[PDB]
Amino acid sequence: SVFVKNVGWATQLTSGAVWVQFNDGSQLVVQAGVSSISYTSPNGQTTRYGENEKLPDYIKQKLQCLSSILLMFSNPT
Amino acid sequence: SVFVKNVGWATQLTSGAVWVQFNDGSQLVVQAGVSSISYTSPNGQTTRYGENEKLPDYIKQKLQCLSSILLMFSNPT
Repeated sequence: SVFVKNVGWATQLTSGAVWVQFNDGSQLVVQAGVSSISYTSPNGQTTRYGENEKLPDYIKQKLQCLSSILLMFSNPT
Repeated sequence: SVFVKNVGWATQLTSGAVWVQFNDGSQLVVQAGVSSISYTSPNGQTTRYGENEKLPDYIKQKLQCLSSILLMFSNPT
Protein backbone atom coordinates (compact mmCIF):
# COMPACT_ATOMS: atom_id res chain seq x y z
CA SER A 1 0.00 0.00 0.00
CA VAL A 2 2.49 2.60 1.24
CA PHE A 3 6.26 2.31 0.82
CA VAL A 4 9.38 4.42 1.27
CA LYS A 5 10.80 6.73 -1.40
CA ASN A 6 13.62 8.78 0.19
CA VAL A 7 15.41 8.46 3.53
CA GLY A 8 18.08 10.34 5.45
CA TRP A 9 19.36 10.59 9.02
CA ALA A 10 21.73 12.59 11.20
CA THR A 11 22.95 10.95 14.41
CA GLN A 12 24.71 12.94 17.13
CA LEU A 13 26.50 11.64 20.23
CA THR A 14 23.52 11.05 22.55
CA SER A 15 20.54 11.21 20.16
CA GLY A 16 19.54 11.00 16.51
CA ALA A 17 16.92 11.90 13.94
CA VAL A 18 15.57 10.01 10.93
CA TRP A 19 13.84 11.73 8.01
CA VAL A 20 11.71 9.68 5.61
CA GLN A 21 9.62 10.62 2.57
CA PHE A 22 6.99 8.25 1.17
CA ASN A 23 5.65 7.66 -2.33
CA ASP A 24 2.35 9.41 -1.57
CA GLY A 25 4.22 12.60 -0.60
CA SER A 26 3.90 12.23 3.17
CA GLN A 27 6.91 12.77 5.43
CA LEU A 28 7.93 11.26 8.76
CA VAL A 29 10.54 12.83 11.05
CA VAL A 30 11.42 10.62 14.02
CA GLN A 31 13.50 12.00 16.90
CA ALA A 32 15.17 9.39 19.11
CA GLY A 33 17.29 9.55 22.23
CA VAL A 34 19.71 7.09 23.78
CA SER A 35 18.23 5.24 26.77
CA SER A 36 21.18 2.97 27.67
CA ILE A 37 24.62 2.07 26.33
CA SER A 38 26.14 -1.41 26.58
CA TYR A 39 29.88 -2.03 26.17
CA THR A 40 31.46 -5.49 26.26
CA SER A 41 35.25 -5.35 26.43
CA PRO A 42 37.35 -7.43 23.99
CA ASN A 43 38.23 -9.74 26.90
CA GLY A 44 34.55 -10.19 27.85
CA GLN A 45 33.55 -8.01 30.83
CA THR A 46 30.27 -6.21 30.21
CA THR A 47 29.40 -2.70 31.38
CA ARG A 48 26.01 -0.99 31.07
CA TYR A 49 25.58 2.79 31.24
CA GLY A 50 22.40 4.76 31.83
CA GLU A 51 20.68 7.68 30.17
CA ASN A 52 22.31 10.19 32.54
CA GLU A 53 25.64 8.52 33.36
CA LYS A 54 28.87 10.18 32.27
CA LEU A 55 30.87 8.50 29.51
CA PRO A 56 34.65 7.96 29.65
CA ASP A 57 36.82 9.43 26.92
CA TYR A 58 37.75 6.06 25.37
CA ILE A 59 34.04 5.22 25.25
CA LYS A 60 33.19 8.58 23.67
CA GLN A 61 35.78 8.16 20.91
CA LYS A 62 34.23 4.80 20.00
CA LEU A 63 30.70 6.25 20.09
CA GLN A 64 31.93 8.97 17.71
CA CYS A 65 32.28 6.33 14.98
CA LEU A 66 28.50 5.85 15.06
CA SER A 67 27.71 9.52 14.41
CA SER A 68 26.89 9.80 10.71
CA ILE A 69 24.60 11.48 8.19
CA LEU A 70 22.89 9.39 5.49
CA LEU A 71 20.84 10.25 2.40
CA MET A 72 19.16 7.84 -0.02
CA PHE A 73 16.90 8.75 -2.94
CA SER A 74 14.72 6.62 -5.17
CA ASN A 75 15.91 7.48 -8.70
CA PRO A 76 13.51 6.05 -11.30
CA THR A 77 14.21 6.43 -15.04
CA SER B 1 42.83 4.45 15.33
CA VAL B 2 39.63 2.49 15.97
CA PHE B 3 37.03 1.75 13.29
CA VAL B 4 33.93 -0.39 12.83
CA LYS B 5 33.98 -4.00 11.60
CA ASN B 6 30.42 -5.36 11.93
CA VAL B 7 27.08 -3.64 12.56
CA GLY B 8 23.47 -4.68 13.04
CA TRP B 9 20.19 -3.24 14.30
CA ALA B 10 16.62 -4.22 15.13
CA THR B 11 14.02 -1.43 15.17
CA GLN B 12 10.55 -1.78 16.67
CA LEU B 13 7.66 0.69 16.39
CA THR B 14 8.66 3.18 19.11
CA SER B 15 12.31 2.27 19.80
CA GLY B 16 15.34 0.47 18.41
CA ALA B 17 18.67 -1.12 19.23
CA VAL B 18 21.97 -1.03 17.33
CA TRP B 19 24.76 -3.61 17.70
CA VAL B 20 28.30 -2.71 16.61
CA GLN B 21 31.59 -4.63 16.69
CA PHE B 22 34.96 -2.93 16.28
CA ASN B 23 38.27 -4.09 14.83
CA ASP B 24 39.87 -4.43 18.28
CA GLY B 25 37.10 -6.83 19.35
CA SER B 26 35.06 -4.40 21.45
CA GLN B 27 31.28 -4.24 21.07
CA LEU B 28 28.75 -1.43 21.45
CA VAL B 29 25.01 -1.98 22.00
CA VAL B 30 22.98 1.24 21.91
CA GLN B 31 19.36 1.30 23.06
CA ALA B 32 17.30 4.21 21.73
CA GLY B 33 13.73 5.37 22.20
CA VAL B 34 11.62 7.73 20.14
CA SER B 35 11.39 11.19 21.71
CA SER B 36 9.14 12.89 19.16
CA ILE B 37 7.48 12.16 15.82
CA SER B 38 6.66 14.81 13.20
CA TYR B 39 4.27 14.07 10.33
CA THR B 40 3.67 16.48 7.46
CA SER B 41 0.79 15.43 5.23
CA PRO B 42 1.29 15.39 1.44
CA ASN B 43 -0.64 18.68 1.31
CA GLY B 44 1.57 20.23 4.02
CA GLN B 45 -0.08 20.27 7.49
CA THR B 46 2.35 19.21 10.22
CA THR B 47 1.57 17.15 13.32
CA ARG B 48 3.99 16.51 16.19
CA TYR B 49 3.83 13.51 18.52
CA GLY B 50 5.50 13.03 21.89
CA GLU B 51 7.83 10.51 23.46
CA ASN B 52 4.99 8.56 25.07
CA GLU B 53 2.00 9.65 22.97
CA LYS B 54 -0.41 7.23 21.32
CA LEU B 55 -0.35 6.99 17.54
CA PRO B 56 -3.27 6.76 15.09
CA ASP B 57 -3.50 3.72 12.84
CA TYR B 58 -2.42 5.56 9.69
CA ILE B 59 0.65 6.77 11.58
CA LYS B 60 1.43 3.31 12.97
CA GLN B 61 1.22 1.64 9.55
CA LYS B 62 3.67 4.19 8.13
CA LEU B 63 6.00 3.73 11.11
CA GLN B 64 5.87 -0.01 10.40
CA CYS B 65 7.77 0.62 7.16
CA LEU B 66 10.68 1.93 9.25
CA SER B 67 10.86 -1.23 11.38
CA SER B 68 13.69 -3.33 9.96
CA ILE B 69 16.58 -5.59 10.92
CA LEU B 70 20.03 -5.03 9.40
CA LEU B 71 23.23 -7.06 9.66
CA MET B 72 26.59 -6.25 8.05
CA PHE B 73 29.94 -8.08 8.11
CA SER B 74 33.38 -7.01 6.99
CA ASN B 75 34.51 -9.76 4.59
CA PRO B 76 38.27 -9.57 3.95
CA THR B 77 39.95 -11.94 1.46
